[PDB]
Amino acid sequence: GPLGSMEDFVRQCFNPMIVELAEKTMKEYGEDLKIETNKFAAICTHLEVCFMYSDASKHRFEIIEGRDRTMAWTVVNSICNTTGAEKPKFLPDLYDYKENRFIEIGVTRREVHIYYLEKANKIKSEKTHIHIFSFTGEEMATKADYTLDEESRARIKTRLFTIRQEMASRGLWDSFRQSER
Ligand SMILES: O=C(O)/C(O)=C/C(=O)C1(Cc2ccc(Cl)cc2)CCN(Cc2ccccc2)CC1
Ligand SMILES: [Mn+2]
Ligand SMILES: [Mn+2]
Repeated sequence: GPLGSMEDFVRQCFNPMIVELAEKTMKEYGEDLKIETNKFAAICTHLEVCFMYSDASKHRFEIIEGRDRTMAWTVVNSICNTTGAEKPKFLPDLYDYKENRFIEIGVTRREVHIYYLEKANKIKSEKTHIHIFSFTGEEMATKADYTLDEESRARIKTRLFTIRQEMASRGLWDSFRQSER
């Protein structure tokens, strides 16, 4: 069985805007994508989940992820000052104008409950809502409030399953799955 290149997979299967944003994220944080290829794929995946989440209800969410860090904080600060929402310690992924809170989206190859608990421990912010997706279709969310309806979330999970499946088809999944953290 031939083993493909992860960089090849990423460029072939993600939208080039997502790829470009992922590249900029890596360069901004001092990482070489040509070595950290699995991480590159993870960043693309996470970005795409954030975009899909926002697109599940247009005009409802402000996107924070994918912006350069300074701009991301500028947007967070502006939202806080405008809405009175409390300022988070760490950069979140979205702001929910409807439920009036920031959202952290996690995408993991690990056990969802543990991943959730780790994120919730690190945020140190009872404000930011946490929503975790795994590639296995499992999910976990703050207060068992999943924000979006089953169909939107099904769309996200299906995309994740498709990614995992294409990766396994190229022999990329075994390494990707265990390179996390
Ligand atoms: O873990 C996430 O899903 C995620 O969005 C993390 C982040 O946005 C970082 C912000 C952050 C958010 C939450 C937590 Cl618990 C710790 C850090 C900022 C640099 N960011 C780069 C980055 C963005 C997305 C995916 C991986 C890395 C990482 C730290
Ligand atoms: Mn983020
Ligand atoms: Mn996130």
